[PDB]
Amino acid sequence: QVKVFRALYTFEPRTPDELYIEEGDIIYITDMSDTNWWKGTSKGRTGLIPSNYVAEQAESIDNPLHEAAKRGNLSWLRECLDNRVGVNGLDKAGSTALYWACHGGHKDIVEMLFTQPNIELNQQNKLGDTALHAAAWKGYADIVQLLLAKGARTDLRNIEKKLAFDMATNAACASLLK
Repeated sequence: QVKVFRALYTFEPRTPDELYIEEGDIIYITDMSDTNWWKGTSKGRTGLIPSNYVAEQAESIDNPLHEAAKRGNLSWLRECLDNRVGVNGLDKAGSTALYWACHGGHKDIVEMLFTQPNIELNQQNKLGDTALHAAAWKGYADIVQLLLAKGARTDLRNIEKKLAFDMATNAACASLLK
């Protein structure tokens, strides 16, 4: 199970065996059992990283796919997927990355997520909202359209007893859902 970090400060390597990590770079580590050196991947390169650097000069990222999706960062989303972050992972509120992509109107992300094996469309979060609820609320009819074509259910109600249809903020979304 991959563990994901953001560099807080630049790491400049002392051996060719070490990665040159810059501030803000994302680090993927799978094996953290060894004492002093861990194997990680950053910027498409794999190498050894001092465990001390990761502890002192990086911050862990609990939901990297969700963050990428939420801010519409397609390059980072693809990187997450490449490093085996699960497409259907749930954050603490029971939301998927797809939910956040739709909440932000990030069609680029939705399309990329739809390339993934067995994408779950119908996850209801803590509040009972699906990605389709968020898309309807967001008001981009073309993203509603994409979700519908991919198989999104329209018969699921949130804690407020609302269907995705009930969330629609414009007639374009309303028409697609009616």
